[PDB]
Amino acid sequence: SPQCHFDIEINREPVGRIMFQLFSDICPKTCKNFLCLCSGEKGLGKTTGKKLCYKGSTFHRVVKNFMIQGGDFSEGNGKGGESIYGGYFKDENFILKHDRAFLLSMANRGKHTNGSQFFITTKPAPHLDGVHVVFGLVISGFEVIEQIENLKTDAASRPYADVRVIDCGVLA
Repeated sequence: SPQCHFDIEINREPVGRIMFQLFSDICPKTCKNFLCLCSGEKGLGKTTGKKLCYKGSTFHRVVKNFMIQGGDFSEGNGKGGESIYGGYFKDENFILKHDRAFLLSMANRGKHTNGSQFFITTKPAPHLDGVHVVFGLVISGFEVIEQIENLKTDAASRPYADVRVIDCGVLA
């Protein structure tokens, strides 16, 4: 099972590393996208012209007791990002359920609109089953997730503080 990490700073304070386990058996296309966004190895986005990489991206949507969301590397507000395939790719499958906290799952705007945005749940969310593709699990950095989850947000659930992926990468 491949692994990859984010190193997080909040307002430039280093707060720790989130380590992900990806389930590339069940969701190979989805995990390959997420992995390549961690290494940045695929270069410039085909529809966005921005680097296909999470490094320097933010968490732009936070809902306490629900989830934290990031990966919009082109707009930082939920409107952007795209996959390594060029624009969006199909919902690979909905085999894995949102049956626990700390799952990694694809953000979307309807069927088959997977790009680069992802979210991490902080509780079971079964109403999302068959809606968002689950492809991974956080296996370390729970305190980081907690910290991000408790940030003050505005009316659009956007954190006021800078929640920054300062580094990220694929593990051996």
